[PDB]
Amino acid sequence: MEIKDLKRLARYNPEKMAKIPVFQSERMLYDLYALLPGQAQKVHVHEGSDKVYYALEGEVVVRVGEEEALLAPGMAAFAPAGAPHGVRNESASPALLLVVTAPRP
Amino acid sequence: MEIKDLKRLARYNPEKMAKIPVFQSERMLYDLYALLPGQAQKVHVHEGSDKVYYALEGEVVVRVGEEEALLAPGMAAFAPAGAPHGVRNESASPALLLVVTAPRP
Ligand code: NA
Ligand code: NA
Repeated sequence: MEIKDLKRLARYNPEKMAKIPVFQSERMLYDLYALLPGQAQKVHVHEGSDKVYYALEGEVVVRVGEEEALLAPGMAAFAPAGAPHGVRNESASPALLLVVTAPRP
Repeated sequence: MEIKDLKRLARYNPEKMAKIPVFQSERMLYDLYALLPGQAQKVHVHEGSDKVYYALEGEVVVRVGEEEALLAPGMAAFAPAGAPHGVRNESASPALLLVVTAPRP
């Protein structure tokens, strides 16, 4: 079986938000998003995929549709297919998210 | 948007493993599994769904195919469609897992 210690996979990118693939199949993307202060995933729309952001470390501002939320460790936000969504690190510390997208875009 | 504090949703069941739905759509099941010592998710096979177990608290023994692993906090294991899989709490403390299944069985 495929098994990973997500703590070990964590890494950052000074140029832009790091997208770290953990597992992948046509059925889903299981990734880690590592955001340094000021970094973000630009707002976008997935025609037929749902996405869920879960905060592992730090805090980020998640945008889904016409609403925004402060996602702190232990919190998860759902972005249904068709809804514009994104995430921004507006804090002064790094943030790490477990992000699942299904099916694979 | 749907947003939840998973820490608040956590709960246990003395009769059997608790399955706590967080978010759900035809595209995926996003659940929390709460296992008291001795509890487990019986081994089974999903014809067309992949599943990923992520340990939030405690440790569990995950079985996928002909292999078993000790999943400690921060570790994730992938169970591809068609593979017999299950999870058992063989420790002396409770365990909490974030479990994603896609698509919804
Ligand atoms: Na991988
Ligand atoms: Na819910």
